[PDB]
Amino acid sequence: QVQLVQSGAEVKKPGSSVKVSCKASGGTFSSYAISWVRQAPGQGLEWMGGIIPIFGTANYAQKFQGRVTITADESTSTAYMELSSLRSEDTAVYYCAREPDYYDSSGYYPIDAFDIWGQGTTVTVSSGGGSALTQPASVSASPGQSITISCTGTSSDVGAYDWVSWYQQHPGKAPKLLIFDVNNRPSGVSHRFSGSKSGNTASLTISGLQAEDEADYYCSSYTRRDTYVFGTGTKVTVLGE
Ligand SMILES: [Cl-]
Ligand SMILES: [Cl-]
Ligand SMILES: [Cl-]
Repeated sequence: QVQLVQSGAEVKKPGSSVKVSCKASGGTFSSYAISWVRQAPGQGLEWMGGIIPIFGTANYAQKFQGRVTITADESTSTAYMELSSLRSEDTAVYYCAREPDYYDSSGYYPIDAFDIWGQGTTVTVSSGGGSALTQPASVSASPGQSITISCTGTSSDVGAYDWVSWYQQHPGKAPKLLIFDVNNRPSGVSHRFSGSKSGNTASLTISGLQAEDEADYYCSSYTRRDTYVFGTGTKVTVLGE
């Protein structure tokens, strides 16, 4: 029953800092990290960094190295992201998400994906006067057929290992994990969704397309540089619906 709830919206001028919190509750499981992922208005997902609360070791995208700090307080089950020296491009919804280890006969194992997401925190930077993974921008299709969405990366992400995932996002909601480890569906995800990859391109197939599948879809991969990257996003429109 694990869930993540984030703090409320912030409005800031350029040059200021913002600190967003993420409170975990509802479970007992402890083998996980927390990542922070942002999304500018009308745009795609961008990974910022993450932390493993049980050690306190944080990792960042190079882009944000030196002006983002991610911390965690185990006593209150809260993670934090502080972004300093704000600028125009920082206007976005900021999400925290769990990066868990699962457990099976192989023992503990990473899914290399984000299964539980916070609801997002809007940060607006006031006006001051002024991708490794690529996807098709859009696909439109009538319901009741199969469609496929592609994700083209490089040898150091999609083409490296099976650490490829897919997310669905409906308007006003956090992304939802549909596929991890190239072709695995989370418990409860429809088996109409399937994943594959060939060389540097991954594919999500949606069979028996339904009206409710109209959404944005993002591929993601871990990388040889110990980071996550996200695709540019594909808008699926279901025709007549
Ligand atoms: Cl301010
Ligand atoms: Cl949500
Ligand atoms: Cl589903």
